[PDB]
Amino acid sequence: MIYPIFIFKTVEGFDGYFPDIDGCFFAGNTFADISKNAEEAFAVHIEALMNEGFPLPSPPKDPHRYIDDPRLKEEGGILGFVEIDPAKYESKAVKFNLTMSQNLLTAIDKFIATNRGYKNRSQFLAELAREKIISLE
Amino acid sequence: MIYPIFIFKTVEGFDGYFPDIDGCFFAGNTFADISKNAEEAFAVHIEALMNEGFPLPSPPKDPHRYIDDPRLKEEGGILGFVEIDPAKYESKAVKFNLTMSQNLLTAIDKFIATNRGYKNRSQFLAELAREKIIS
Amino acid sequence: MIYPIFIFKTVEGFDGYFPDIDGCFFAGNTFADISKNAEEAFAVHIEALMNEGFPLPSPPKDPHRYIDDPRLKEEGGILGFVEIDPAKYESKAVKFNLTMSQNLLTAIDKFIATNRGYKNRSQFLAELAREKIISL
Amino acid sequence: MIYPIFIFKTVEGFDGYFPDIDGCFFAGNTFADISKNAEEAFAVHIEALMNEGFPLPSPPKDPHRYIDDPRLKEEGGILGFVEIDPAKYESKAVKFNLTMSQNLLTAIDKFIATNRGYKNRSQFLAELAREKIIS
Ligand SMILES: [Cl-]
Ligand SMILES: [Cl-]
Repeated sequence: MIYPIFIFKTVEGFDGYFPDIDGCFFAGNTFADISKNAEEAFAVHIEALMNEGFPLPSPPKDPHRYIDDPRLKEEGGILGFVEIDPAKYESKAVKFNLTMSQNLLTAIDKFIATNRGYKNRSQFLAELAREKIISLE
Repeated sequence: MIYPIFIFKTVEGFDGYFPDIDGCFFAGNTFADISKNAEEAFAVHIEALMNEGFPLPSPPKDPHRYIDDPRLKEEGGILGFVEIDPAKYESKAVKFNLTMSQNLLTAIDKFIATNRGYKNRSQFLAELAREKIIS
Repeated sequence: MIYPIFIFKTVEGFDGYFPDIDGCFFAGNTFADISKNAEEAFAVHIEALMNEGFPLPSPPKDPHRYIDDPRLKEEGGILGFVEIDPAKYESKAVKFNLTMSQNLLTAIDKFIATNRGYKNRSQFLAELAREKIISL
Repeated sequence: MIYPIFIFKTVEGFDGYFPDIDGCFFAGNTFADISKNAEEAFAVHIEALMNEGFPLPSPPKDPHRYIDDPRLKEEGGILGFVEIDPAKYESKAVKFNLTMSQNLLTAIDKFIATNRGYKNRSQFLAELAREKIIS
């Protein structure tokens, strides 16, 4: 899953933050350091959490949000992208059972096969579940 | 069982609906998408309907006698036949299995234990999928 | 995958054919029968073609070709769908090797990650293969 | 290595290109789409170029100096950084494994006996792979 970052030049190096996550500043000197430095900052503030068993936040969907942000249009900020694998931060898998009506299951399966933004039922219902609970809106 | 569908060409593919089912339009691009997206609109609408305790539509007697239907020549349509399996739309309960991370499943539990106009996992994820698959 | 069939009301019930498949006629008495009578007509009609190691043709793609087909507005045909698993018919799965430049393989991965109508390399490259040889 | 991209708000989504790679533009709908679609346009363009033995592009010097580009403010855009690994785009061969049915496979093989602008399976499959993604 891909999270947004703003990157600013600074005199020796660059400093940046996750606009959608307070208390996540980062820095470094060559631009080749950005994503590495960033995820590490991300992971540090977050280890507070899911040693408590908390979930990764849902990543944003709307691009206009960021293309209209004044910090990018006028104050010289630069958009960047940190890619994260949830399997790495989230623990072991859990397999479990549900019951619902056939016609609903059918409806869901037919929805996934036409949308194709979804590889299976677990991914689909997991995606729907992480945003109701913890969205970055 | 057979429900007929009307299929109209559309600049970027096709356009369609069910003559027997009010409010059940579909569309797509490829040939494959005709049956697949029509059955999708059907499954969805027929989930809306029985979520809310409405009566389900039946298939018509002589589906083929839609050939002579006016709204079919008047526009430039053809007739289609989708075969739907009645077993797949029964409201019989059915058990299935999902995999996801511990963290997510714990949060779903805490959310449900707290915000409960939700008794358990199944109806939470069910209410959730209903809102999404809708249009 | 999904082949097109044309379907005609008769006095006895119905009859039809795969309009993209020469001489593959089928019929039956109720409409309940349509999907299985057509697939069995199918299964035999092309049985010759794969002792001879031919592949199933590719499901067409343009829906306009079909919507405007004379046989469907004019003579009163009814369009229908047969869904055909390629697993059976063609001999079993066989695993092999390829080489190509890392570049291109990278580009392929990303076209698949970005259009996700394909699933994986095997499905993506199989579909391209099938369509160069068959088309119509 | 970092390539700067100009990103433009479009009615439902975004629009964009790489100021250091002529002819490499991209578009999409969601935010994930941004870096994804951009690296994909890059991978495809980079393949077309070296396919036809053109000079490959190189990441510019100070990519941050682009925030002051007339091509950006005169059109309402923003600047983003895509990071790209050099290794993924080397020209050297790599081998891998594919799984498909015998009839298909041998259908290909005697399609590697006739039109021989197609010499072996890998070349054949790459030609069609190329044809497809150049679009
Ligand atoms: Cl970045
Ligand atoms: Cl059918």
